[PDB]
Amino acid sequence: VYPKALRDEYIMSKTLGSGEVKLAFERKTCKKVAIKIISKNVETEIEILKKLNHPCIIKIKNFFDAEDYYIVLELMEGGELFDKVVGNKRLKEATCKLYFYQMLLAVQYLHENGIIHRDLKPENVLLSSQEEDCLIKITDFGHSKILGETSLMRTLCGTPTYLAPEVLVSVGTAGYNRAVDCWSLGVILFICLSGYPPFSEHRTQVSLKDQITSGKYNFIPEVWAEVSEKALDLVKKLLVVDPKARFTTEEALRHPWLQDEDMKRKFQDLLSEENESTAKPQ
Amino acid sequence: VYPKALRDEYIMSKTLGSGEVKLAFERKTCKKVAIKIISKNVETEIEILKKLNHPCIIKIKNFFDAEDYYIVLELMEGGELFDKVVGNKRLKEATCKLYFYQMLLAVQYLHENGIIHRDLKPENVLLSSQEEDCLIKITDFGHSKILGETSLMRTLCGTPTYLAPEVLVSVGTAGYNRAVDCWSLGVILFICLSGYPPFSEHRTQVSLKDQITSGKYNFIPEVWAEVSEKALDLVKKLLVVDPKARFTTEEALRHPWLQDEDMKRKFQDLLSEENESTAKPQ
Ligand SMILES: C/C(=N\NC1=NCCN1)c1ccc(NC(=O)Nc2ccc(/C(C)=N/NC3=NCCN3)cc2)cc1
Ligand SMILES: C/C(=N\NC1=NCCN1)c1ccc(NC(=O)Nc2ccc(/C(C)=N/NC3=NCCN3)cc2)cc1
Repeated sequence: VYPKALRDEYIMSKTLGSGEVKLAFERKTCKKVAIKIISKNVETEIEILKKLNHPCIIKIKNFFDAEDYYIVLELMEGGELFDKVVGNKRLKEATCKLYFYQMLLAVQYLHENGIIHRDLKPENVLLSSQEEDCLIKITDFGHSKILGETSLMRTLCGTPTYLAPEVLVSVGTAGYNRAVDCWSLGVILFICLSGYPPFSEHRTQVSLKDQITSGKYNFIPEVWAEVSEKALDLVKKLLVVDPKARFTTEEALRHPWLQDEDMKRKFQDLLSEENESTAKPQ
Repeated sequence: VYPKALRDEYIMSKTLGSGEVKLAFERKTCKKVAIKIISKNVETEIEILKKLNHPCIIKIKNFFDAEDYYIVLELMEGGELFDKVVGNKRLKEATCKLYFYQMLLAVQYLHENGIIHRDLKPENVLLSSQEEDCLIKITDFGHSKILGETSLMRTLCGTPTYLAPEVLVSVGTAGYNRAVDCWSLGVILFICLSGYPPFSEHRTQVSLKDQITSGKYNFIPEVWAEVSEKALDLVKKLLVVDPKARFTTEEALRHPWLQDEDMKRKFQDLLSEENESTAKPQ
């Protein structure tokens, strides 16, 4: 059964997806919520999500630590982005841009606040409505990590008389862990624009691993002919194998493909619609 | 002042070294102890040290979490190994071997139990008496780390469709973090045998960093002429720059230099002397 403290505040309803996500109604307000059930690092995910405040990142409404974990969240009526890209379905380039812009803003906000998501995937991008133009929110912070003062920094404060060479070599590449999120964004954007994954074991002899470490994405010219050169250019700068040369979220946001004032206006318009609100002075 | 709970059990006395280490007497037994004062990860060090049971690893007797941290430990009357190797003083090769054998046993025991020390240095090797033949104990677990289930293992359980190349590349070298302890042991052994450090900014133009990552130790043939070829051979196998080719503690313990039954008998003899005891059946 559901725990009593949850039943106290919420009436539970039908499954929305699957881990498992259920529809519920908050008794106090009679408004719909979603309740993620995680069968029994969740404490950390909760703590991370409670501190973050961004319109493209999902907010926690409540939490119950019972026989399983129950996380109450805002209901995202559009479901998962995954459902929009399966079956080689693909979005209009304009829609890809709106969604990707928001993903970039979200991930930029995470990285500024010392958080790496580490599991960015279409399944973890939720749409706020069934309309094609809508807000997206990033979810599922179960693999996420907090950037802080490292043991490396502490190690490098002394003289390395006794220090191993591999530690000194790792200084070259440290502090670029956040770049794994930009690679994922790149893969997501590729999928959204083309309707197929860049690295896959479908109709090829190269191993998935070897595809990825070489950076050799599967390019099918006629799927891409309809897509703009600027869109593909950005994809190329995100799917760079060297994490230090890979585009950051800031660099992606400055890319020509995202200098689209129509898209940006539509995003601001959707934000205003969402928000309610409170009177202001002057 | 000292905290009341400490004063309750112990009478405090003179400084033994410096962090700071004081002599004290346990009131109950009238026997000497050492009290490490760490001015305000210690919780973890305590938890690690409480679980470990080896004659060459220092034991915690008591702990007080007051305005500073106070860790009560067995008194090691010989002091630090550092004091035996400063001023280009060097130990008899036979004594180096006895001490190094014990360090190896200690570090082997740590690695079998999923602990890496990460700060092995002459300062953290304590001698049990002022006699040249004595027991040693490794101390100071403030930088130590617990090997466990990694985020890498979890990441590799799914299909890496969205996974970044650098993660896949790091699989090649993961799980060799323990090898930094073997490099330190190598540096320690070098110092003990020769009376000088292998990597240093003394009378050279090569940077310390460049000395270490190239593995080019400073070899002065006439300091070493008196040292056996087998001793130096082991040093060479520990100061290997590739962490995967570096000798492990097991490989070091199988090295010809440590197949010395006289040395091993002396170690067992010193162990028996230390222990007291309890009657046994049959
Ligand atoms: C509108 C909709 N579907 N529409 C359709 N379906 C049925 C009938 N109509 C919908 C379907 C699924 C979701 N899922 C969701 O929000 N999921 C979600 C999952 C996980 C998390 C979090 C924070 N997970 N964290 C966690 N996962 C593993 C370990 N950490 C947040 C939201 C939201 C909406
Ligand atoms: C016999 C002796 N000196 N003799 C001589 N001197 C004066 C008069 N005669 C002596 C001197 C110093 C020590 N130190 C010691 O045990 N130190 C010790 C230090 C730290 C720790 C630990 C567990 N530290 N952990 C901690 N350090 C930093 C963060 N974590 C344990 C033992 C022991 C014995």
